[PDB]
This record gives sequence, structure tokens and C-alpha cells, in this order.
Amino acid sequence: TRRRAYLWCKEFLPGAWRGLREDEFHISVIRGGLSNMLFQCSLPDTTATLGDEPRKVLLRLYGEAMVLESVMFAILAERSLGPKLYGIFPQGRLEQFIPSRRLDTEELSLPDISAEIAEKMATFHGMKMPFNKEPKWLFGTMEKYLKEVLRIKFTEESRIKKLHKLLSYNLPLELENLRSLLESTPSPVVFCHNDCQEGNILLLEGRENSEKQKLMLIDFEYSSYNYRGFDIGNHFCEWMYDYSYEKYPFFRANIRKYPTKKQQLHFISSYLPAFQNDFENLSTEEKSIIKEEMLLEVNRFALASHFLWGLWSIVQAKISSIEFGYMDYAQARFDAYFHQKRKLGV
Amino acid sequence: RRRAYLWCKEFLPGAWRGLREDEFHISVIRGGSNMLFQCSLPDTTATLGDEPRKVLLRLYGAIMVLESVMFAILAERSLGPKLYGIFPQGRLEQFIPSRRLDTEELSLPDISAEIAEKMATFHGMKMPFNKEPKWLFGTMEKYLKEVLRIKFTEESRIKKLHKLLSYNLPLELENLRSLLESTPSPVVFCHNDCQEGNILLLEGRENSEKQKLMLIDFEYSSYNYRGFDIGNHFCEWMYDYSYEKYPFFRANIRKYPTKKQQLHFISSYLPAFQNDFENLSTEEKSIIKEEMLLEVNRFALASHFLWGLWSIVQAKISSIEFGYMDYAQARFDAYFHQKRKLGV
Repeated sequence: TRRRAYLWCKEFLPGAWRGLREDEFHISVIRGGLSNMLFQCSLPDTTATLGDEPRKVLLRLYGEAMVLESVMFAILAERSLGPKLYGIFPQGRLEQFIPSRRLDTEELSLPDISAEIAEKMATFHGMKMPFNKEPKWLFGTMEKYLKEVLRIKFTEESRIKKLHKLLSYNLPLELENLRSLLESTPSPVVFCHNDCQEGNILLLEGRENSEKQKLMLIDFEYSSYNYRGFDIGNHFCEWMYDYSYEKYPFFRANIRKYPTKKQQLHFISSYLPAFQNDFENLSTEEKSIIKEEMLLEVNRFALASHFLWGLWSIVQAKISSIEFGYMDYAQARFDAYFHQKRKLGV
Repeated sequence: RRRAYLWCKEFLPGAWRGLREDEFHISVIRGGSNMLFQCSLPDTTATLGDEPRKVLLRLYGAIMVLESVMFAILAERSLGPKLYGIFPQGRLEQFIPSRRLDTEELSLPDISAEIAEKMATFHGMKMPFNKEPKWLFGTMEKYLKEVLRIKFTEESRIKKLHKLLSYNLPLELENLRSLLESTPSPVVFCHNDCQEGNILLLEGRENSEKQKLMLIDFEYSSYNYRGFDIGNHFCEWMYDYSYEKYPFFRANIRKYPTKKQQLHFISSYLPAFQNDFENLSTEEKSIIKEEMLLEVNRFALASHFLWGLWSIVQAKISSIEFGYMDYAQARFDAYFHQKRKLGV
């Protein structure tokens, strides 16, 4: 693996990289795993660059999808909305290394942080991409996962019991009820991230005192044309889930951590002028009509966030070997789904 | 045909998204592996915003990530047709009102000067692809391997191949290896197929001296020796692929650029490619040029060899009505003629 990494960096990267020896190669693990492993690759600090080649890069090893992912990543790189792309090959890619950390769950609620996520998401949403513009993604995905879910058979008792509790809700009928609520909820179709969680938002080192330009959104692998309401509602759902809990089930869920109407309004108040550059010049009461209906829009689409990820999580409980309480997480999402219906009175 | 309506309806914005099937228009441009079409809105329909009134559909036919990433990158940089949609069966691209150049137009001073400048621009780009120049001989070794094992059923083809194999193609490749390894040439991002048929003359730009053309169809592109891209383009001055009768090409060795015409090309290329060249002395400029002439005339030998070999393989597998074996023989004849000229 060291040898393979060396060879990619040597052949894809220009300048000092082109004549680097194996023994001069510096690599270390950024992330392990069975898929999307990450490595930091660098020049000896004693090595001069010959030009504007990077001193350090990120290697991503994978471990239509591939074609679309790659075209998407390249376009974002060209537009300065994602890491630059230095090299692409069957088994992975080389990207810009961005010194940074990810946001913690508790930081999503900080006013400056949420204001900037809103601005960044709005920008993302206004971009033109060469992808199918028809919003079949949301329900096509849920239908895909539901089919799988109804075929699952566990052998171990605890998983058997957890599954039968979830199935007892009549998921097919419940998905038809959700389709109906969303049928009557107008929402623009935009280019959505679909996974805007803290773990996919970088706090960029050097600018943690910058007020409006300290973040970058990454990991656009679930991205697609989709209802705007899904992206924002999904993001609001993620204020409640903390994935860094060190004991089983490896997440904490807190329903009271969902943004208040006042926190929701602060977010959409940054989103709207960013998406519609003239918005601020509208009559104050058209502004209020817009905001109130959008609030209803995103809180209805938040239900699809629960439903989609709950179903996904049940499929993972069968096919993934990652250490995570997938069945416990699906139940957390379905608990939130029903609570949010009771909140909305639906 | 409803497939095409659906892709345009689904991938294209504005007035395209609410389009009914009975208002959709599609015309052919090239039948057959890369079938070309021309889809458009009704002349009565008004645009809601940006959307193109007309687009080009490309079908991958019989056969992806690299070519698609390349095409997307060139679109973003304004160096290729825009990319409007991408799917497993093809892509929708911007439609550029233009025509291709004719072979004879390659030698016109203003045309030649611009191609040189465009190629220099292509040559300076950074692309996320392998920078080792393994393409040239890797490709030639690959086609040679296929050539040594193919069997024709037709007697004419069997005899044409026999004459070609009689040159001792493996030994001649090693002869070309020693020549080229002794010939320095910088590695750059090469088009690799810069012929008249891949150069657009843009509509309404005919009077522009310096900006009337666009380079297209970068499917063979890779990091490769700069000498190849230039020597290859010089060879293309000799081949006219629009001839109306079998073998569907004309070859003319006398149409290879004179020294004068070659210097005219490189004198436009060089200032456009290396930033410091314009400010060099007359005498350092002439030194670079003379060495560049030796460089590219030598690499032109690889253009005849590679495409001769390629053309033998195509004779086996291609459906296209084209005299592939005769073209292969035309390329090997020019190969040997150019060696005699150069004294190598």
C-alpha cells in the first residue's frame, strides 16, 4: 500500500514529486476502514518545490456511480467549491489536503456557524450540474430501501425483535401517507448535498476568527437534484444526533436539540438573500409569508429525512460490519418521525 | 427516438422541462459508435432563461470516467463545448454553429498560426491524469501485438497484411525507439489527433484573424511528447478524408509543410507556449526553432507508425466504409520516405 501510494503520487503530481524516491516518501493514515480510506501524502520538509505543486495531498482509496461522482468532484474543484483534484485512477484519487477539523454536533447551533452553513447551502443549490433534473431521488431511494428491508431475515434474537418492532408500524402504508403529505408541499428542485451533517463540514484552520468565511462543505456522494426542503430539513434533523459517543450504540439522540422556531428562522434568514439576491428588497409582509411557508416546507420534509435514514439504517444492520448500533439508530429515527408528526399535527 | 426526447426533457432546464413530446425536434448528423444528433425547441417557443434553444446528443454506441472528467474540465474552462447532461448511453453537449476545416485550409498562414496558438494553450494545461509519457510506445506496442495475431478471411487483405508484416514491424519499432529516445521533447498535455476534422471554423468569426477556430474531440488525449502532437498535425496536411470514392482518402506527400511553412507554425507556437520566448535574442530564437524542426520531423515518424498499425486493426473490426489497408500502406510508405529524407 505504501508502494502503491508512492507510485500514484510520483506519476500524477508535478514538480518535486516527479523525481521522488520511495525512501523519501512520507505517508500516514488519516482514516482506516474497508472503504474510502484516507492517507496524507507529503514531501520531505527538506525538499524544495520547483513551482506551485502541493507539498501535501490527500489520497482516497475506494476500497455510473463512479462516473457521476468523479465528474461532480471535478466540476466543484474547477469552481473552487471543493478540494482541487490532482489525479484520478481506478482505485482512487488524489485531492488537495485542507488543514481543518470537522464540526462537532454542538457547534451546528452557534449563530455564526448556522448562518454560514445556510449561505454555503444556498450557493450549492443555485449551481447548474449536468445531472438529471427530475426529483425522483427522494422516493426512488426510500422505495429501494423499503424493498430490501421487507426481505431481511436476522438470525440473532435482539436484531429479530428490533426488526419486528419497526415492521409492526406498517412501513409500506406509512410511506404512502408520507408521499401524500409531501405531494401537497411545494418545494423547489435544486442541486442538493443530501447529507449536510457536522461530519461533512470542515472548519478551516487559520480563519476561526473570520465571521462568514470559515467553513467548507464536503463529501458530495449522495448529492442529486432533489427538493430544497429535504436538504434543509435533513440538516435541522442532524442537530439532534451525535455520532461520537464511545459506547454502544455509538450515537446519542436528543429530540430537544432540534432547532427552535427562532433558530430555524435565523438559518432561513441567511439562506434566502443568498439564494435570491434581491430578496431583501421585498415587502416585509411578503418576506414573512415566504419565511412562514418555508418553515412549514422544511419541517414536513424533515419527516422524509427520518424515514429515509431509518430505512437505510435497517439495510446497514444486515450488510455492514462497522461498529454502530444500526437497529437502535433506525428506531431513534422512527421515534423522531412520529414525534415530529405529533408536533406538526399530521 | 423517445429516449432522446426524455433525456432532453429530464436533463435540460427552463422551457425544456415543460416540453411535450409533440413539440420536440431531432435531426441526424452522423449515423453508425458515436452517433450525432441535433435536438431543438419549437421556433415558436420562448426561452424561460439561460437554456440552449438547440443541443447536440452523442451516443456512446459500441464500447468512461477519464473521458467524461476531461470533457467536464474543458467545458468549465471554456476550452470545449459546454456539458449539459451525462448518462450511461451518452451525453448532451452545446451545439456550436460551425463547420470543420478542409485539408487544404491547414496551410493558410492565418489558420496555421491559430492552430499553433491553440495547441500551445492545450499543451500548457494541468489535468488530473498520469504525467508519465507511457502513451506513445505503450499504444504502439499494444497495436503491434494485435497486428501480429490478426487473421483475415479475405484474400486481398491477407496479401496486403503480408506485405506489411514483411517490413519486420517489431524490429522497425525498435529502430524508431532508439531514434526517439535520443530526441529530447517535453511532456505536455497532448490532443494526439489534431487533424482538420477536429477543428471547428466558428460561424460569424470568419473575419477574425486570430480567434475563428476551436479544437474538439479529445478522446485520444494524454500526456505525451510535444513533438508527437506537432509532427502528427504536420502529417495531416497530406491526408484528405473527404474523397468521395474508394478508398475514401487521398494521400499527397508533396503537401507536407515546407521548411518555411513549418517555421511559420512554430514561430506562433513558441511565444504562446513558453512565456520567456518573445524576449529572447534573434539568435537564441533561431537556435530553438532549428532544434524544434529536428524534434518534430523525427516524431512525425511515430505518427505514421502508430496510425499505420491502428489502421490494420481497424480493417479487422470496423464497419465504416473506408479503405483501411490502403491507408495503412499509405502511412508506411510516408514513414519510409520520411526516414530517407531525414537520413535516419
